[PDB]
Amino acid sequence: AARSSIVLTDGTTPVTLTPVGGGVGQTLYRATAEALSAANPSLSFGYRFTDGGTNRQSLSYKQPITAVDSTTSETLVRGQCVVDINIVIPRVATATDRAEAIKRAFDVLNALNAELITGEGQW
Amino acid sequence: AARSSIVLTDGTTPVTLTPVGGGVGQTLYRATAEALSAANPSLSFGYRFTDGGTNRQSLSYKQPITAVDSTTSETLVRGQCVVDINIVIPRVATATDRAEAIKRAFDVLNALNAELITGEGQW
Amino acid sequence: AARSSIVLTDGTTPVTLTPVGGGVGQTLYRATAEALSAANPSLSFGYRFTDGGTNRQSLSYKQPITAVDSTTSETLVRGQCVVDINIVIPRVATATDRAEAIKRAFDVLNALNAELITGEGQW
Amino acid sequence: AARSSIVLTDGTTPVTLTPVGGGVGQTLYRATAEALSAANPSLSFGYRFTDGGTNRQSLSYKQPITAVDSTTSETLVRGQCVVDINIVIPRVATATDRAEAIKRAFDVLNALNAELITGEGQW
Amino acid sequence: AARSSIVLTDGTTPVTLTPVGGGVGQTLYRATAEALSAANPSLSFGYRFTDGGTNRQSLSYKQPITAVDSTTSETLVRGQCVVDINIVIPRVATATDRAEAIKRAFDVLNALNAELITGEGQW
Amino acid sequence: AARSSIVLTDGTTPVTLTPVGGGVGQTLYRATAEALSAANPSLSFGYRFTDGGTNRQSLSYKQPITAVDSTTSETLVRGQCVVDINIVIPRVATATDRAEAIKRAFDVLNALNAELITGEGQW
Repeated sequence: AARSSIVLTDGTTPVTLTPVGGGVGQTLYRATAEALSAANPSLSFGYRFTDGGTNRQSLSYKQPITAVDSTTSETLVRGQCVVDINIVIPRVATATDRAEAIKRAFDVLNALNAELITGEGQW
Repeated sequence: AARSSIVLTDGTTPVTLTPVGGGVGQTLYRATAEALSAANPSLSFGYRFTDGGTNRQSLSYKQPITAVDSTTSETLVRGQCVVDINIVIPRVATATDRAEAIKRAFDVLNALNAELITGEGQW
Repeated sequence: AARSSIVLTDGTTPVTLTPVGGGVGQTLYRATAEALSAANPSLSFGYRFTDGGTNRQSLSYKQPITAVDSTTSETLVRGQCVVDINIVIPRVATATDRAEAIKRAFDVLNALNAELITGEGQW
Repeated sequence: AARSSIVLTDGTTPVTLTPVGGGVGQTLYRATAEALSAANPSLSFGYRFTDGGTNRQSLSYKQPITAVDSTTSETLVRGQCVVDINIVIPRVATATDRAEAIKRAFDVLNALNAELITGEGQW
Repeated sequence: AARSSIVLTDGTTPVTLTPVGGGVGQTLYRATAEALSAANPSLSFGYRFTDGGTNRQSLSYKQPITAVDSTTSETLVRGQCVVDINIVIPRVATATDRAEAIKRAFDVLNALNAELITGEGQW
Repeated sequence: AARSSIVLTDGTTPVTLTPVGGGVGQTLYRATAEALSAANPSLSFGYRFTDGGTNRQSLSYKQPITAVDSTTSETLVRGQCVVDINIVIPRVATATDRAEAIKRAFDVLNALNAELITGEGQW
């Protein structure tokens, strides 16, 4: 649809992102203002079609890790958390199998929870 | 945690997956039985630590698109829908930053819905 | 206005087109039906400017001549009825003059009707 | 489908173009707007059939922009708005697909209206 | 922060600019001042983010100088006053330093007033 | 008037700048505070003329991004918010037109406010 703002949330701290770039088959996002620059999440979002109707969509959400630097008191950023959700749906896919696959794979976090949120390695 | 079954769902048609292989830093899954083999979704799931505490988890959910072959009436499979959710969290990450990033990035489907479920290319 | 869905019609059988790509001073379109070689009507719109106020708009509406095969869901396409429309409006053109020129050019179909629809004449 | 005067109009001011030549395979039109004789619209309309049945019709409507110089009392020509409309119909096109394609292409002005009448670009 | 008409004014005569295109990464504006359509101000406004968080915004306000030729009664364009305002904000800039920097730079007109409004040079 | 001390402000925190050099058609500025790499805001002013009355004024307001270190009096600087403002006024520009052009351009901050201060938008 027409590019607009998105309200990526996690239940307690919503984040409003706005389209601040992109191109053809691509749409960058960035949070309006958290506290400074480089401490703002982004939601780069591409999409393209190969030879067939293979709807090769892609995503990348980068939330940077910020921490105080009391020796100077400047909110330096240490690193970022990267989540890439690639999606590939072939041309032969009916409209209901595409909806089945996308919603199911996004239901992993509800089912395979503790190994993603906490980072522990299953034995 | 200990490997077990998962109940990947999309609200109407739950899918029970069971661990049928894997290794160290890997755990394959497969649906018990939908109607035959090669028509069963899989939820390959890996995880590893690099030099740093970069919790480089990885996922791959594959749901195959099956269709009847009335000329022979054998339920042949045409292709598959693939969803890859890669996650990278560095060592410097606070335990609350990881949960924030994971849940926010998984909230994309709730936020950026119509371009994923339907496949339309936003303009 | 913004890139939206257009309802290109002929009085009896409307066709809805939604933007499918483009860029700056460029806007593709296509309809909702699906096919292999030629999918649907594709109204490309290529407006731009020049040294002066020479608004050098340009259009191209392709409708694919197709017939639906039996026992196969590929609706074989046979050709395409290309209809180009190029517009060149000078810098000195008052917006009333431009409206007159465009609405008079697009009134040919109601004046030079038989020669365009049937494809004959001028004895 | 004989050659006669046509009454191209925009709704407000009709302009009557009369033939001024062309021969076989084309027809030139021009209104009176006498004094000056070169300051009036024209409708160069040609048509032909290639090796196949590919009907290649072509229209070119030119409207010059006049300015009555009150000092000298002569009409001056500052430029011209040009609208070209090429129509290609392949050998395999049905008699109703022609009408569909033509009336849909000429219906752009009612769909893509603000981008043509006023000269905007869609954002 | 959606695209809508803006009401740029100097205190005496407001001018209303409405969007006329741009797509992602920029936005074009232009007032009506109809007849002629090229004799009215514009506000080409761009913005992007580089490899870092360097927000390189950019504006350009061109106002053409008109002259109503009473002899012919047509509007002539003699030239345009161009005002470019480039803004670069580095990756490390706090959200309150942006307001300090931008609002101070745009306060020059109140400080260096005579050298800009009248065109003098300081001696 | 003559080169003097300007009081560039933003409504809350004023800064006083005194000339620090330059020449003919050139005037540097800087504030009172003292640092090692980047001292203070530095507003350069580079007006000149051309073949015609083409008054090609030019500005640049750099405000360094600084945070004071602990135990050391060097107030480490991190970047600079460059804001260039170039002006090109033609020979035929009546001084009433030039006043409108400059004051309307500097009213963007009050019309295109959120996109400039916050650094987001245009959906």
